[PDB]
Amino acid sequence: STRPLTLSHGSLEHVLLVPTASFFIASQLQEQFNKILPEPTEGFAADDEPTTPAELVGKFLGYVSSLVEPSKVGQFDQVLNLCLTEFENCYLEGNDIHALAAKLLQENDTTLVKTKELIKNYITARIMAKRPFDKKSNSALFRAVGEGNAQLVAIF
Repeated sequence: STRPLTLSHGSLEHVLLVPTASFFIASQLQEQFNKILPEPTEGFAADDEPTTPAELVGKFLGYVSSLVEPSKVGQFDQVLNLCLTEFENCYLEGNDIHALAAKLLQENDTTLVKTKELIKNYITARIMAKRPFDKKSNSALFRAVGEGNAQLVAIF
């Protein structure tokens, strides 16, 4: 049915389950990514090297999005939402990308530039894949206010 795509990034690894009907295309983009990523540095403690498997595909969500035009339909939007679903299912847990970034900054090493790059390229990939945020999430505090559990004021 599908052919797994192992995203080889030095010592950081994640496998991508890719259907065959687009595996020829996805296989072409990983061929380019290894050219774009620099070499592994001291366990990816560099300025851009992916230190956790999350940003390994996070930056993968970026360059694929860079090859997309939202107005036209192409062939890379098929792998765009493809890798997007796997990222949000594997590394995200129904929460927001902000929780993932803040916690990956909490438990693992802290390089806040990469952690913000994570939201930056994710949102571009998420919205650019014609997957808008036109669906409210159950952020605990806002549904708490809607239920009366709390109350908010916005100061500036």
